[PDB]
Amino acid sequence: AAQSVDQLIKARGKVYFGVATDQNRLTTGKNAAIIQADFGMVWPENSMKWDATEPSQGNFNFAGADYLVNWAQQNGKLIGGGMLVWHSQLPSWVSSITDKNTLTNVMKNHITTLMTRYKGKIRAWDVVGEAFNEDGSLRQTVFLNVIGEDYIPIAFQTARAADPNAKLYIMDYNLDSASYPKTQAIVNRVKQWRAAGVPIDGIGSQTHLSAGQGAGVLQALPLLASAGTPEVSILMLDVAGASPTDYVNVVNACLNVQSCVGISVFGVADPDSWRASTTPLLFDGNFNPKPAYNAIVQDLQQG
Amino acid sequence: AQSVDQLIKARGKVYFGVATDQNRLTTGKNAAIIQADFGMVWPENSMKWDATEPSQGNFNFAGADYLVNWAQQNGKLIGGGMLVWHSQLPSWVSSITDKNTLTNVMKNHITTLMTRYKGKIRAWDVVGEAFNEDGSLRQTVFLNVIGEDYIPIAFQTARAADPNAKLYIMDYNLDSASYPKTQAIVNRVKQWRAAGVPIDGIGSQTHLSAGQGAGVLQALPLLASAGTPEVSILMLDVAGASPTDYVNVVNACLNVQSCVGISVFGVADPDSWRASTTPLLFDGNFNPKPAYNAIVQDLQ
Ligand SMILES: O=[N+]([O-])c1ccc2[nH]nnc2c1
Ligand SMILES: O=[N+]([O-])c1ccc2[nH]nnc2c1
Repeated sequence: AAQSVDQLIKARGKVYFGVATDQNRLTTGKNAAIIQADFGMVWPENSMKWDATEPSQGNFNFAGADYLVNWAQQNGKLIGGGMLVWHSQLPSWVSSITDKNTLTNVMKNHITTLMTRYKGKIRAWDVVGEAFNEDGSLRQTVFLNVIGEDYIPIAFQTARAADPNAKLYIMDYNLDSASYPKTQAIVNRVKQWRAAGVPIDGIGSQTHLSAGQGAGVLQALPLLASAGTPEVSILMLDVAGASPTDYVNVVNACLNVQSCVGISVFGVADPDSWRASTTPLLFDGNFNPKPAYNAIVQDLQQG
Repeated sequence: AQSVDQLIKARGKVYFGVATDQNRLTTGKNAAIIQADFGMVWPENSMKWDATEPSQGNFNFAGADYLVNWAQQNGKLIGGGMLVWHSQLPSWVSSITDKNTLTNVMKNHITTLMTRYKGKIRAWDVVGEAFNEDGSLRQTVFLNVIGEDYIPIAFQTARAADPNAKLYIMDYNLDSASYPKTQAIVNRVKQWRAAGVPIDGIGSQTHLSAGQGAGVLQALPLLASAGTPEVSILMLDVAGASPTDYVNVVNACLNVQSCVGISVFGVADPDSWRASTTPLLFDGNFNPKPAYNAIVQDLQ
């Protein structure tokens, strides 16, 4: 009884506990069974990234994304998408563009095409990811360099037009400490963009922790919430060593922040992690729930 | 771990290979183990029809391109497939009822895939899983609509597109010499080749339950009696992964002159299509399992 973290988190008033996946996870291991039972939202591990979806200008690849969207619909799961504008996994045809009008239109087309395809089916998009340097200045990607800092407002405005139903998020990593310049900076810039009417509905904190860093998220998450977005989230969570303590502290940070809609982990089982040697996830290599999973369950159960 | 690929090459074979794809290469320890221990890679999913031509004339090559490029960069041989198969088949194909229309759809798919990687692919599986367990031909959309001759056409079309690729009809349940399916594919391939159909190979999609490794020692020589220049063991996995089934498996290949190699159907057990049986050669912690160490000792 009372072993789904998603079901338990919803009972506490949150939207979901989610997980990244894709077609070949769904067809292998025990991923599909675990997601069916335990998780309420799925995100494309890779199939919606720019290198996967638009490998040459205007030529899109949607087989993988479609597979995930369909599976999520068939299994009654919410679906997230992203990242629409991101410097990593970004084809060389984009990064070679030097003309402002041409990159603006290429960016807008990428956004619009993905969001239109899935219009009305996607809870939330990560519209812009990893836009910040560690010092809090904006990262000098092709977007910044060629379009300028208006590429962020343009990306969100384009997204809202493409699918007004989706929650639109900015996401970044190393927003885990409240004193860190990057944390402070994304709040200040998101406040300013929202004051200019940019439709930033959420800040997503891509939470990749080392052992003992869970505690600090209890202060960093409320600070992100202070930017005034309707939502914030913990995304792509993983924790080197998968201490119960670190995991429960992240969880509780979300519970404590009224605008935090949920938490997503960056895969199901350790061996399928990008950092497997750190065993950073909630299920082991035999697909058994780990102590951290059980400690989340106890944390979320109610009297 | 000592490399089963290098050891099998030392025994005169071409390769010991493995199925993989982009997201395996960027997670777990898969890239490192493939680099060290395997000499050929196959696309787990990225060259299947559903992945590559999800609507008519709309091709998706990013995933396949990634694999091909990784293989080149790391000095690995590459295989492709499956070009004609009833599983992971878009409904736009299976809904076709006209003979010419489907013949042309089948040809265009084959040609477009094989032409993009021309010269890079050691071997294609042109046809897979074409047989019923009783040895008759599986009543797929291609047999129902185009007829028997779909198999000859598929092989023929494959040769024109890349004359340097080894062409392999493939099937499963070819694991026992006494099984009707095994004798059946041998007879048909003999006749197709007599008529000049360019079938260079038969591959044995070898999905075994416990204890079935022993029978491969007679089934593979029977497959090789069809007279193809090559045969292979493909997509190998064995429920329970005991050393007996797999060594016994390593040795069927070694005993059959025309067998070019063996490929396993993934690296580590949790990434198997069947994982609770812990049936591959590396465990959920990416350790080499007793069956990997037994293969190494057998090949030394
Ligand atoms: O929470 N996630 O693990 C996760 C994974 C991939 C994504 N792409 N866009 N948002 C994403 C979220
Ligand atoms: O040996 N293989 O594991 C393997 C995997 C996928 C394939 N597709 N076509 N032939 C294939 C062989």
